[PDB]
Amino acid sequence: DEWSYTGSSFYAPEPITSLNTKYVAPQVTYQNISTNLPPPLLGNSTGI
Amino acid sequence: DEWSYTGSSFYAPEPITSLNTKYVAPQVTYQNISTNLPPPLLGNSTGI
Repeated sequence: DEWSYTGSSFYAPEPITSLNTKYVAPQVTYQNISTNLPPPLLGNSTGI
Repeated sequence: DEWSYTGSSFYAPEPITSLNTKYVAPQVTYQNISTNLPPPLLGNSTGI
């Protein structure tokens, strides 16, 4: 259940990053991911 | 003097957040808020 990103006009899966995603409000149709958490969804909890 | 956000085509006040706002250069016609500081304008000053 890994998730990748592809362009709308050509099939070529790529890693999900902040350059191809945008933050949005939650919806009932969205997938709730538990593991492997692509970098944009990584909640930063690395303090001193 | 609370400020809310509404969609351009239907009146329904909502809280101000980073999802419905965008950062811009200051203008002379902007309101200078002192209290209640919606979350986008909250200057983070929480170190250890």
